[PDB]
Amino acid sequence: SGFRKMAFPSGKVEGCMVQVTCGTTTLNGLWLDDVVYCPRHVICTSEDMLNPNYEDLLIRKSNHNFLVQAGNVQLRVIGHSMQNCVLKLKVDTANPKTPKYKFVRIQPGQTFSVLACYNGSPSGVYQCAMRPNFTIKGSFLNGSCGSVGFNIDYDCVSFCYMHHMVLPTGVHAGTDLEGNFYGPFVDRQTAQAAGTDTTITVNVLAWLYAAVINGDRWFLNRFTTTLNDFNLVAMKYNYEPLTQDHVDILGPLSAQTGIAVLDMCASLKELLQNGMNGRTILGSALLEDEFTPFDVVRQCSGV
Amino acid sequence: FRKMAFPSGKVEGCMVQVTCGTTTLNGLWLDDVVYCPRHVICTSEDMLNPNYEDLLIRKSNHNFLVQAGNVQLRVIGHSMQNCVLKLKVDTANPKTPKYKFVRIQPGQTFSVLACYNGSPSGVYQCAMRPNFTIKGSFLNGSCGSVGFNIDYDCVSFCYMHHMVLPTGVHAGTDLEGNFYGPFVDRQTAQAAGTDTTITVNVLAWLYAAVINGDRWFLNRFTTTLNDFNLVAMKYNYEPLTQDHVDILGPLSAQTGIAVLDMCASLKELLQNGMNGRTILGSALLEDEFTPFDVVRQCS
Ligand SMILES: *[C@@](O)(CO)[C@H](C[C@@H]1CCNC1=O)NC(=O)[C@H](CC(C)C)NC(=O)c1cc2c(OC)cccc2[nH]1
Ligand SMILES: *[C@@](O)(CO)[C@H](C[C@@H]1CCNC1=O)NC(=O)[C@H](CC(C)C)NC(=O)c1cc2c(OC)cccc2[nH]1
Repeated sequence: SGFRKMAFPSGKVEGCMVQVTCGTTTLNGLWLDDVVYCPRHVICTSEDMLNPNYEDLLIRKSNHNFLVQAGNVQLRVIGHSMQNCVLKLKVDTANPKTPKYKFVRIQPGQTFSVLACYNGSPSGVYQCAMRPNFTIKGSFLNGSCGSVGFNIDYDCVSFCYMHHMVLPTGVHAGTDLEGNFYGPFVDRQTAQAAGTDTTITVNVLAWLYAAVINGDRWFLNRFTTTLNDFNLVAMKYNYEPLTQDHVDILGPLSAQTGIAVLDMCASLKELLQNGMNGRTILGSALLEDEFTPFDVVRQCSGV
Repeated sequence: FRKMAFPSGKVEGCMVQVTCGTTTLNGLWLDDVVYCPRHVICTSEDMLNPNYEDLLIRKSNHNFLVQAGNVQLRVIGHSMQNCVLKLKVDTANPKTPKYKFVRIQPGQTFSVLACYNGSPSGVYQCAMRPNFTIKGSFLNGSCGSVGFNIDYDCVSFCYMHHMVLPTGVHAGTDLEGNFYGPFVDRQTAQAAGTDTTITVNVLAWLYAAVINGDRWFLNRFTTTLNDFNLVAMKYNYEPLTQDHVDILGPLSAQTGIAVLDMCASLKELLQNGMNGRTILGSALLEDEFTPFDVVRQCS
């Protein structure tokens, strides 16, 4: 019963957050085994960040230039390398609370939990989606760099995001844990625009099914649509196309509710053309697109 | 603005499962006591119309299975406190945080750590409604999940889950076992009173809008607290208390907008509507962010 934007429990990640400081620059790092991972622009001064030659700036640093604090303990750095936009500090102590983990690069439209941290201290946890334009609508303040995004399956933490940048529009950009940005962004102190921000259609459909499972059907209709005719209307409204894989992925929700996927497409088509007429769905006045089909299935299966 | 939960790790380290017969739910292990909903002692048929004092008389310490994961914690004492059971166990939890038990007011927010079989599953922010329900997300097996706030290093537990209502909202107790609202722990359909909008939180939201430069709704008027409360009630808004006025103090100081001037602005929004305008990008006035949440997300 109910449907809420839900994050994974954050404790396995909290036990890995540390504080990294180089010069007057401080941000968060992720301590796994005997390595601390953090945004490489920590090595930068304020003047460097405008056009940093990172390889040039890094070679001029020594292991002792990096102060890593874990709680009240300082960890001694005994090596350091760079992998794209991520710095890897070898420390002489393995983190005893390292969980089972993997690094993965998430696909646009997928969700993950963010543990927002400041000065190496966890501050809040929330769910995000990787948008089609590879930005995320995060909540991050000064000092949040190095905060990470993750999913958990059984006991294994899959890290997928590390935070680097806020755009002029107030959305956020970052990298995977191999240091590659999501999107066309660069770790330099410049104002950057993203590509056009399309709506994650398969997710909107999942959330409509969640609304039905929770007792709201006001937006359904007796009509159907073909997949192509739906996509024509969806693209007109800057929605992503729905693929046959999306249709299949929605199967379990369609089975649970008895609403054919293309019948829900016809409902969404009507909502796009007519608007919501001051009504709300699951408490929202907008069509929500940051819950995946699996997000809905795991909260609403059996209800 | 977004709902943000507290990091959940300090609470995760306290979740256990408690079973009596085939009835299983979650409990909270702090020091050498495990707290859980007292209906764990019920068979399914017992929960239709339970006499808990009589049911408990028939239970002894050795009838309670407490597990941290798969590891059993031997129960060495038990007692009932309102609608919660307290099981003394022979092991003090080494992960016990600094904590307190608090009873919150409508409008206050908290994080819920939803758990199943003693295993944390998800975390999300909830607000206590004026009708003493929360809009949670809870499946079978979720009872005994807790809600909490974290202040510095101290976990303040405020909620333990017991009930879903026919409308699909949730009800529960504080950690002394006293329900929020008129609800009882019985297998029966129970109705919550009509709900109202949480005025103090809408005001916090309007302050948040002003902080971010969105201030078209500020008007030239003020009001008294009494006159405002009487108007607000005709729009299904809660009356403000003195505590509400006080907790708006910091946002009022930050923006320079007196609390009663902002109340007069809200009154105009209620009486005249939004005129197809938005506030913080929304035609809806948000009532699930407290003044603390607004400060916590702006700094
Ligand atoms: C990190 O904490 C820095 O360590 C920080 C996080 C942002 C602070 C405010 N909210 C955030 O998410 N990131 C930055 O400060 C980055 C630093 C880069 C990677 C060197 N820069 C930006 O976020 C950035 C710079 C500019 C800009 O310039 C000029 C103009 C407009 C936006 C903008 N963002
Ligand atoms: C706990 O897991 C029980 O241990 C369970 C939580 C609900 C299950 C599905 N989602 C939940 O939030 N709580 C219950 O099952 C309670 C048990 C009481 C305390 C003895 N029962 C209800 O919440 C319940 C019973 C009825 C009902 O009956 C008749 C009719 C309508 C609603 C309703 N809710």
